[PDB]
Amino acid sequence: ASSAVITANWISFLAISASFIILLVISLRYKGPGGTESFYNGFKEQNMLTVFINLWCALAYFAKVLQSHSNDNGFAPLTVIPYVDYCTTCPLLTLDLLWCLDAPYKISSAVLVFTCLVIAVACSLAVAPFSYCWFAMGMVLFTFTYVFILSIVRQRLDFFTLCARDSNAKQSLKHLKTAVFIYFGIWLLFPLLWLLSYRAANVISNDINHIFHCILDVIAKSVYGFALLYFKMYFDKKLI
Amino acid sequence: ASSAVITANWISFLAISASFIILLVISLRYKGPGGTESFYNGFKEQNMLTVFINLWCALAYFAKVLQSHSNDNGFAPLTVIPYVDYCTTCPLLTLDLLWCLDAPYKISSAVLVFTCLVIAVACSLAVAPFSYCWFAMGMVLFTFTYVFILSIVRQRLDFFTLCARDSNAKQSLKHLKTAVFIYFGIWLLFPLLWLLSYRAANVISNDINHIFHCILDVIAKSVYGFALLYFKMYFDKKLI
Amino acid sequence: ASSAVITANWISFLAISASFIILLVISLRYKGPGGTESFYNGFKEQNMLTVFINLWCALAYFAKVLQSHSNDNGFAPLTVIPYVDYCTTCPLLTLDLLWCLDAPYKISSAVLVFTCLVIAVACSLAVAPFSYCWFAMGMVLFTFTYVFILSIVRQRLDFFTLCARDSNAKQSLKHLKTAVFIYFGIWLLFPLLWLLSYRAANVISNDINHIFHCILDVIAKSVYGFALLYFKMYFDKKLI
Ligand SMILES: *C/C=C(C)/C=C/C=C(C)/C=C/C1=C(C)CCCC1(C)C
Ligand SMILES: *C/C=C(C)/C=C/C=C(C)/C=C/C1=C(C)CCCC1(C)C
Ligand SMILES: *C/C=C(C)/C=C/C=C(C)/C=C/C1=C(C)CCCC1(C)C
Repeated sequence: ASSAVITANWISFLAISASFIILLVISLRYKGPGGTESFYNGFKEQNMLTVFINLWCALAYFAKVLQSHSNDNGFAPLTVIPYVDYCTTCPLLTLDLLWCLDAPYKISSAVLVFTCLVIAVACSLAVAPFSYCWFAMGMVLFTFTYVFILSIVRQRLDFFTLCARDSNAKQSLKHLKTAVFIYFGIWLLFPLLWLLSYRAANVISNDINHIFHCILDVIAKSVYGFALLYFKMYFDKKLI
Repeated sequence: ASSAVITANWISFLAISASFIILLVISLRYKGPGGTESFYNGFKEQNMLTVFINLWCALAYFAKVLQSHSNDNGFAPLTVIPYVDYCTTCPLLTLDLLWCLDAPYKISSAVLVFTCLVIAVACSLAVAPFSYCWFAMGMVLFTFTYVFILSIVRQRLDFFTLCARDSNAKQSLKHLKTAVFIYFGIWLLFPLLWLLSYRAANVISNDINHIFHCILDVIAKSVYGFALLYFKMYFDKKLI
Repeated sequence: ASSAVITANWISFLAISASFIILLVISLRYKGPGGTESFYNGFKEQNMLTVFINLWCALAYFAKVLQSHSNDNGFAPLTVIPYVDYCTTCPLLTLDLLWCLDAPYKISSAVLVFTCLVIAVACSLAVAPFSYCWFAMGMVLFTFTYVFILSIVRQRLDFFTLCARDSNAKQSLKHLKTAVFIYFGIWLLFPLLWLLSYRAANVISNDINHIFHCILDVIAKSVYGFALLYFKMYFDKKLI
């Protein structure tokens, strides 16, 4: 691979590894809002989802780094077949988002995201013009899923803001809004990147697409999980 | 493919898509027995299983439609490898059946169905005479699973009928019996179709086998889910 | 295959099949500590995990037996790709271990074991020297997971021993300690077997590695599940 590609892969792998190790340490050392439960997150494993996500992401990028130094394909599921790592991760991200917010249809939303990602995987491994049909079907399903998840997220954000008066509550709400903006705005770029890649309109080269994918992953995973975590720890739920 | 095959694929895809969209609309608009919960199914995601099943089925058939118009294989998992779509769907159907009935060993029954379907997948990709051994092992496992699930279903049906006196309760019980008959009688045809296909006794041609599979899927998914849904909404549980 | 390989495969398959059928019969006939619940394990499906594990293991070995009598590869997922059967089974074993002990991070520990096994699968299908890097990463992850799971297991064993005074309680504690020793000591042999196989230091031939793998599987599944089961049935929890 090119110098830029290998450098971006190494930087992304190191960033996600550091983020995974910090998140795991914070989760293990977290003692709950009361500061008395030794294994608060042990009996509430959903709070660990973020951590696992990062770990998986890190592993994927690790494979990429190996593929960056060898002429032969590395771990095919995480390097060869596109969007499989996303198939594994994004549903967990949606489940965590709708769990911290106590939103309805968390499992349904996660399954919809997984189905959209599998449709995208089929589209990326298809041949035109059938690839166009697969992309159109995925686009309709993702539009429906996006509208549904926004409607739930907006209604939970309004509910949370209605009963948030403490300064710490306001700071946690700002972090939650930042995480929500990262989740919604950034996710819309992935379809734009696919439609702008060598597939369909070929304008952006492979290297720039890969670097943009790496940057979007790093942001929307590391910063997203950190913000979610700031919000979960520093937002009193009993204010409901 | 032949005109009959493509016509059957299109009809099945349209029927399952319409069934998925109607079931999703009904589930989203359903407000619970009391008619006061805005997200009754949101906090009870098992009631959405049916919907997801149909959606997945629809997607599978969509792939078939694409494979029906191209000389190259489409989405291999849903078109090339047989029974993989069934591997994904049937365990969910069993889980939903044993959940609406509040039956024991729902997860165990789903795992048994998944194991039987994986054994069938191995059998379909094997070479004789090892295919015969795989089929025999799958037949013993499926016989055990069928006897166990019938025994649970019959005992829950007797329990439900013991305390069902309302006219609406009787109508819901009739729909539940129709769904149970569809689940049990129709499922016995799939092994008969496999034993009658080009594998083992080659009497029925590929096209007729495909059309019969499409009809059985459409019935035992669309009508089955509609009946289950009639039963879940229009059967007061508090009569226990 | 050689006479020794086929004999070991047949013996392992028969042992695991007999163990699965005895465990399933005991679980179905078990009526709970009170001896009044007809479906005690039906509403507590975690107690069935062991059974399912054995069944899956049995199926895997069945495939091996077929591969032992044909020049062509059998069910590739359970015979060709190494550690995939382990990917399916070991996480369930860890989940069951941490569930019977009411240990924290049971799902987290299961996901860590699954990630370690997937890393091992990637390592076994890699090419040197990238295989060495994959093995090193898997070794660090497994060391962390081993230390974490030991720390949880030791703390739950101390907790259980603190309030175990009955003779039957002592007998169940002895069986639990035997199961824990099987889980910890035996698992350390698998990495030693991999490091001693044709990969890395080639000293032990393939046949001896296969026989050792079969013996370790048989012990650490059949005897492990039987001990876990002796402990779950014959240990009064109300003594907490
Ligand atoms: C950490 C990585 C994440 C959250 C990746 C998310 C990716 C998507 C939401 C992708 C969506 C796509 C479509 C809606 C259309 C088809 C192309 C995709 C896969 C880019
Ligand atoms: C919606 C589709 C469904 C419910 C399909 C179900 C299929 C089966 C129950 C198939 C069973 C089989 C056997 C018991 C023996 C081996 C051959 C099979 C796969 C047809
Ligand atoms: C029933 C079979 C079981 C429990 C198998 C367990 C296997 C392991 C814990 C294997 C671990 C390995 C490593 C930690 C390093 C890489 C090589 C492995 C897969 C042998």
